[PDB]
Amino acid sequence: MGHHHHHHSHMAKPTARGEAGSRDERRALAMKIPFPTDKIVNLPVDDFNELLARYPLTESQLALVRDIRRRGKNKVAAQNYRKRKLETIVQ
Repeated sequence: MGHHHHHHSHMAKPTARGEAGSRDERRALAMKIPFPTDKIVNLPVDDFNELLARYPLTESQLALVRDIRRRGKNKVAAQNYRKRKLETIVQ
């Protein structure tokens, strides 16, 4: 009976990338964000609000964008950090 000799062709596509390997980058491509994480941080609240409304994002995606905005901004907050002290009782 039909001992049919099967055939398969071989292909090869080169994934030419140039990334630094940042944390938020993996967040974006996983939750499928159509705009860069750095832009989310560096843009002001005005442009940021429109940036969200312009792109087809879910409530979960928007939730991520709101966090990433803060994650990158926290690096600037490290310089703009409000210094204080809680009156600690020593022995």
